[PDB]
Amino acid sequence: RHVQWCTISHLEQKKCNDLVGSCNVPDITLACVYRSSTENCMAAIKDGQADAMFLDSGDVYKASLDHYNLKPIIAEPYSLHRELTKCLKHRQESLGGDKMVKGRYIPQCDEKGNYHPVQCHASTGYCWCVNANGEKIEGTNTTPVQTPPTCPSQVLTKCLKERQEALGGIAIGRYIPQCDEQGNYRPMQCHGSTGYCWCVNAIGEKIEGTNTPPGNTQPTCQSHDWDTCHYAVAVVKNSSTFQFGQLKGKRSCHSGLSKTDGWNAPVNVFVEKKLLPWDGLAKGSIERAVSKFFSASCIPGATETNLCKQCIGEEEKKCKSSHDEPYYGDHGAFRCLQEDKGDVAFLKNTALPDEHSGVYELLCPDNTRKPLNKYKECNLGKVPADAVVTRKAGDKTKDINDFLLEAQKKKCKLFGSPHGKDLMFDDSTTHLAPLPSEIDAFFFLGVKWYNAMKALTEDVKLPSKNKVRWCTINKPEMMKCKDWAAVSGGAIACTEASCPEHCVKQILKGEADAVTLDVQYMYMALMCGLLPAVEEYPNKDDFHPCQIPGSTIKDFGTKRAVALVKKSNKDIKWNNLKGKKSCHTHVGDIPGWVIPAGLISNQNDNIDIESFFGESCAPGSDTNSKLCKLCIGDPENPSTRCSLSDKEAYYGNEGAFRCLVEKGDVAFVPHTVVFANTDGKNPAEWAKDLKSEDFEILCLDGSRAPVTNYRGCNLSGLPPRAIVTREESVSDVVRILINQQSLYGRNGFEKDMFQMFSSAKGQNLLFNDETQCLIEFDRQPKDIMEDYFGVRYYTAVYSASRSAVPSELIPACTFKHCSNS
Ligand SMILES: NC1=N[C@H]2[C@H](COC(=O)NS(=O)(=O)O)N=C(N)N3C[C@@H](OS(=O)(=O)O)C(O)(O)[C@]23N1
Repeated sequence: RHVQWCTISHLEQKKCNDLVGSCNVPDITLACVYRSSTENCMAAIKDGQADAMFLDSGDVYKASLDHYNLKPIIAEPYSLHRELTKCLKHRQESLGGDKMVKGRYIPQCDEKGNYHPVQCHASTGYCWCVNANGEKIEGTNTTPVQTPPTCPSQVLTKCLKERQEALGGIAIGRYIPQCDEQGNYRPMQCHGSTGYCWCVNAIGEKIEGTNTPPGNTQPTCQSHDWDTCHYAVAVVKNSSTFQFGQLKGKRSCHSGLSKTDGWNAPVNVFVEKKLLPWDGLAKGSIERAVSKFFSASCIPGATETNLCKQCIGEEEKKCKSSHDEPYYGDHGAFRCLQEDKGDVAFLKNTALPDEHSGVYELLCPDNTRKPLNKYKECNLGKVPADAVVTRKAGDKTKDINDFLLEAQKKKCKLFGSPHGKDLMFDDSTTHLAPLPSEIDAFFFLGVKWYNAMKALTEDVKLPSKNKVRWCTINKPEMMKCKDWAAVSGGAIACTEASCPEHCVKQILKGEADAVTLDVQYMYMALMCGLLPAVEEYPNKDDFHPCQIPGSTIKDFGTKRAVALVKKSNKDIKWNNLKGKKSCHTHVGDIPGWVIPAGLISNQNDNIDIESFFGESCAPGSDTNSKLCKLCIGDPENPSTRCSLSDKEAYYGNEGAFRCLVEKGDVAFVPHTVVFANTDGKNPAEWAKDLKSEDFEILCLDGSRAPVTNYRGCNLSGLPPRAIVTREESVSDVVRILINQQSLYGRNGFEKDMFQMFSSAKGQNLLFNDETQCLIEFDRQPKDIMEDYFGVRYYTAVYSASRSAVPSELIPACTFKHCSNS
């Protein structure tokens, strides 16, 4: 196994070559491939000449476009503010679940708010070991008949870990970090031998401008600093006296044309302050307008002559996006100011001097100047993290992650070098961790910074707030949507994707505006930040909420999952279904499987619904399991048993009701199946005048109820299907869809020209054909999960937690960003 690292300079290739010698990662060999600039390396990676490089967030965006097709895979974790610990968050969630779902696991936290390494489930007496995230170490479960397991201690905090490491087995003459009672870093740190002191934030990163030799006054250190985003700054010497608003005509040093801190951040502010006569691409290129602003500059990678005049690279190296240009990058631009080739340098806080005292200070955009350690209040914006990138195909992602994880374990010299600063990686880097597997540049940079860097390259025509771009998941849907657009007078347009999750992505990225989602995609949509705009109202018995919008809705008409038993079976209650014989409509059904499997899992320590029951029928399971024993294949015997077809006599709503009456004690079905198959409503012989007053439903409190009281004695009601959009577009989509409904709904004034809720092109296109109308979602002041799902369903299926991961998109779309206001 090989990893080929692309380097951009002779200096960086030197450091990479040293790593090949010094860093011994078994199973994976590093090699180094030289190219002359950042862009030549991007192309080398695209072409397979190399596998990975580290990119500034501005280059991350550039590499993500079709020219190069690279994606970020590894970056340093950062933090925006202090958060609740995980254990305390989990406690709060589960205590907010549905109290009628009895016997749920409530985590046990310790005096620092972490998980006790032994976790227990009160109602079952089972204990197990957990990791720091509170996730069960599988195979450590012990039963109440046994003593609690012996679980290893939790991993130490960063500060306590690095303290114990530094001590080895007192470490004389070396820094030993000082930790607070919570095990985080004390704000002030001192070197126990040199006498120097400085400030750190809560995770131990140094605050620049605070390093203090002994005998001097130290700057005040802020406590509880969890904002570890990097900030773009403008740095100047204290011997000059201009302010930010007087930058016109000065000499400037920039980290580089493609860097977010050297280009995007300052240009963004130059434009917001109208220091720059530029606003759109009709006014020329931004680089040209900047060329008219400064007199001479060093901006590596530029083409305008004055914007390279101040660089000092020899011959073809001059003004190259490469360390062979001595003024390239953050520490290059600072050097350019130091040697007085510029009056101001544009870089980021992590490249500022460590020492408090000296000739440098910060130029604030509000036309004041402030000390180096005040960058959080004197900056040109937070900027995104930087990242290691590879091909979008990801053929080398695992080898790159393995190598860097193991090199970091062995403490290889990744993050400094005698040959120079910021070679291969930023010298300020401390750890590189893998990014979510579905991350791309949009989700890594965040919509705000992504749009901001797009905005400097093209005129981004924002689509109209009076048009809803509907996202379709198959060709018949697209055709029905084009017919809607033709009568809509421009209010409706169409986009095409392959599945609902890709529609969610398009809505997030501003390529579409709305889509109808089945219940099973809503957790993912709500977790990514979309909101229900309107919902499908399916109650055929009441059209009043559809006639007069805004009206009160007595019953929304959604199905309610119930547990169905015969009145003859007086001994069975909810609390004793273990080992009984159960009938499921099929594996994957929500009212007959997901809702029951969720409740069994929450009350029995995730013990399989397979093992929970005795002999059952659940079409879709493997034919050899105890979930197919009750399954009667086909009356016309063929290889049709436990099958996902009407071949299986026990498949579906009515089929599970068969399995109950024939050979079973309980069936999980919607509340409608019994009424559709009793009172002689089904002609078949087995339901021969079978009486609705011959069955009951099981309540979760151990009681029972006649099947007519499904409203207050159900496993869980389902939520309606929902039309979701971005938070800011809810009001638009509601207004447009309600107007369309008055024209083309079931009582539409123009229903002869188009019908929203049916079609000849197929079934349930865009909306479900049984929809009565779309009802605006009345947002309540509670968690959106509880608001949309209802507490019962949220608890039953997701444990009332925001931490389930039904889709691998969720970790990408919830990734946190470094954006401004
Ligand atoms: N904000 C809000 N509006 C409701 C409508 C449906 O309204 C009924 O279901 N009507 S009703 O007559 O049957 O109550 N949409 C939802 N997805 N919800 C979930 C339900 O959760 S519930 O609280 O478990 O019903 C709800 O809260 O109603 C509701 N939450």
